[PDB]
Amino acid sequence: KTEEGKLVIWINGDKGYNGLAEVGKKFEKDTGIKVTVEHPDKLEEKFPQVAATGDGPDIIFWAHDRFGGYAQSGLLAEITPDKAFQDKLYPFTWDAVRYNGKLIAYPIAVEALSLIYNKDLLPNPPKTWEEIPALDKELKAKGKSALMFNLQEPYFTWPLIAADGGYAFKYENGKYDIKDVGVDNAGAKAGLTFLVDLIKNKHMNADTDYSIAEAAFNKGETAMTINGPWAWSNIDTSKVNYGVTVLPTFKGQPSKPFVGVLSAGINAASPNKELAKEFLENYLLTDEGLEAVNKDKPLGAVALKSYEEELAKDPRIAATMENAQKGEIMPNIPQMSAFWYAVRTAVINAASGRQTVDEALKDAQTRITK
Repeated sequence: KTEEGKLVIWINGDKGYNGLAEVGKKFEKDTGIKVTVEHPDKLEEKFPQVAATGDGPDIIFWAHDRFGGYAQSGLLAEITPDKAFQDKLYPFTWDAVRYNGKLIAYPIAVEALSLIYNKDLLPNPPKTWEEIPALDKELKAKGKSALMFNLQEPYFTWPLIAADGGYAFKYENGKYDIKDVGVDNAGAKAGLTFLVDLIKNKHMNADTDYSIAEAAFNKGETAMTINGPWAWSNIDTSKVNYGVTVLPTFKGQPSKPFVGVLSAGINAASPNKELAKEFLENYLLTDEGLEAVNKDKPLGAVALKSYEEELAKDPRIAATMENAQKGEIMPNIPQMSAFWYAVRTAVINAASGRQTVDEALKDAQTRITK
């Protein structure tokens, strides 16, 4: 047999020392556990680098996107096939970090987006953004707008442009692969087109940055935004009284949200599965593990179906999962850089009138895929 008396856990959430340390203590008091939790910046690069020299006892917790990649070439130990293990979780939060009858980790955070309504000093529309011209027109009359938010990001802005019908990659049983890229479709155009309409007459310019746009809502002269447990985890002074709703409609379709799985997997190759497999299985599946973290946790996030229910208590998660599953999960290849650069260029290509967006970006597909 192989028994030890140490437990290392890597997490980049900034918390969970009381519960993680308190639990392992319990394992120690019975006969063999000492758990440590580190929260560095290179955690991801460090982990695979340390993993390779001589780390051993020590797990890693971070988004699935790079864990996907690292999983392929980086340093994740693609767990083996089980029955009740995968059969005991739910289809959405576990499907985010799931491969063709495979999976290299457990998720613990759902990134998504919901509609928030301003009450006290902000009257919102019933179902269409189309009201902006009208409702914003009224705001203009004084000095404000109905809706304020970012001004150049994918994930969220991407989702809208996705409304009509431009998906990222083509997911087909196997994988998007590469030769099927349908982002730059009539819907991406049509979608960004309606966006261009907004900026075309009211917004006019489009240099409001994340930090600057942040300042805009900071003063609070807008009566509506679309956000969720992903871009704004630590909500700012945005009127205590606010509603929490599902995203709105657009050209007969819902915006495509980017899917986020914050998950801690067991190494690349196989790190003492006996100790980690039992505790994780016997504690994480307890209100002590799952809920001790949760308390440490902030608000939006995840950690196993049962705890999904307890955690679900908050209106955030329910919406967070609803969108997380009905959207696009970041691929699993290094080519993603080709798009971010192409779409950001193309986007800027459409906003200044010097264009060649369809082509620059379309051809981009040709390049990124060929």
